[PDB]
Amino acid sequence: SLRSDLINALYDENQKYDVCGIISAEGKIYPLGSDTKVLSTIFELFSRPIINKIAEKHGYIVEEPKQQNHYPDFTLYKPSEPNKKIAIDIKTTYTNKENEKIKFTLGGYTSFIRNNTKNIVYPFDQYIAHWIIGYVYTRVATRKSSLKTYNINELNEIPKPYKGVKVFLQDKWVIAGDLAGSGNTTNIGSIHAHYKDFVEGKGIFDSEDEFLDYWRNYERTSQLRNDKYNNISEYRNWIYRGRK
Amino acid sequence: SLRSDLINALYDENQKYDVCGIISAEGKIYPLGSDTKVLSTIFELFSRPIINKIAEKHGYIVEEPKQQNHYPDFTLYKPSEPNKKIAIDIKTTYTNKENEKIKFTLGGYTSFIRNNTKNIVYPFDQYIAHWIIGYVYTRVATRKSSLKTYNINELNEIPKPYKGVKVFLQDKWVIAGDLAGSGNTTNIGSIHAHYKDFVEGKGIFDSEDEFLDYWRNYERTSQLRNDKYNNISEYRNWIYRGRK
DNA sequence: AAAGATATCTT
DNA sequence: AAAGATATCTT
Repeated sequence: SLRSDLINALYDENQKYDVCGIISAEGKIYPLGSDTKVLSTIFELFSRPIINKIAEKHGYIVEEPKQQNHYPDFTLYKPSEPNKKIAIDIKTTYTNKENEKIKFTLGGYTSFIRNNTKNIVYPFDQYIAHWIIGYVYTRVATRKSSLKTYNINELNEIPKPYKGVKVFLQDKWVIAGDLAGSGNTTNIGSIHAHYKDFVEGKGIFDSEDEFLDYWRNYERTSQLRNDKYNNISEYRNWIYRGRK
Repeated sequence: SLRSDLINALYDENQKYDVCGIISAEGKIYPLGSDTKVLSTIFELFSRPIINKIAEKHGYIVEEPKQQNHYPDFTLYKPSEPNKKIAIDIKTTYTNKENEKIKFTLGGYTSFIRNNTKNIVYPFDQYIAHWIIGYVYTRVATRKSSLKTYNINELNEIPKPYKGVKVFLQDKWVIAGDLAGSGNTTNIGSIHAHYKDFVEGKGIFDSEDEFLDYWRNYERTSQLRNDKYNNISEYRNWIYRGRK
């Protein structure tokens, strides 16, 4: 399927290539910084061609946001089925060592999930799937990346800004957690687990209906949450109480 | 000076070179995206080697943040003048048509400007200067040809995501304005003006002390600013009455 | 964890 | 404009 072909291409492209810099029109190469700010941008751009290739093979149109600050990164759809849209978002996080637990910010919980047309390319109700491409890289110990420029023949001299990169494709709901991913920018939080758990889809929600209801009624602060719910267990008690 | 040389090199490099995409170790080139998240990253990486070169020429050490959530992008200083550090932050914004009015977000007003060691590489009182390297680009919409990978031989064929990049070098306080640059993330707002206004330093503050006093006492919301001050005229009246 | 930092944009 | 969106990290 589209999903299995995209997953396979992602693992293979990741297995084969390693990004190492930005290239100017003159052939001058500038090395990459070591933080997520740089690497999320790079992983996003890296995936573009792959997604586009696999989508075309399945007959899906690929559309990126025309407005900045609009989810998702890629919108896949066939023209004959406008309400069967697939949303693909690319997320990145790091590890200091290969086998440590990670977590992702999975998007706002107050935008398009509470308001159908808020901060989204197409109305939220036209999407039948919300996929997360997650990239997890192990930080290089070095905190002083190259401050010089390179030419095309020196490509293999350019320090790689990561020790290793891992990638996965998974439904948003499946890897969603019950603790916010951010405070002032109110983001859904993912589970806090090993890479394996994301691939395997070992979440905490019983279903997507439950994930969306949880995040749609989650209060923004501790104070407001303390009289309602702060976690999945409290939420299920809240349901039993009659949503009050 | 360090400042004249730095700006001369940035300005020279800007007018001769153009970034095209990310390159891998295997030689595959990946086109760039058309938005500020991508372009801010690129312009940061593009500027790194220039800053290091000019800094080295004046005997200055260049230090980048060891922690991710830390200002500034670059800390310049001679070991003989530890308390005369120079902070450099690179900011980017866009324009839809060459030479429209622009504005930047100039860092928080609730971190290092109110707390000496909050979110800053070195105590704020060790810096005698805070410079902004500002990049302005004219946005260009993505087309089919940016969705595929390119080889080194097609470098010049890759479609650029921007048009007419402009760059300036100025003190933070000089281009600082009197309205917040953002709400929930509480940033100082720059003046809202043409590119030449930034270069020439046509800001609203009369001194750096006034800049700092204004932003140190600026309330976070409209409700709280209603009784204090919302702009420079109100601030100066507040000052005239005795800070009340 | 919760809350608020990092940079910038939209409505 | 003010307010809260876009992604992610720190503490």
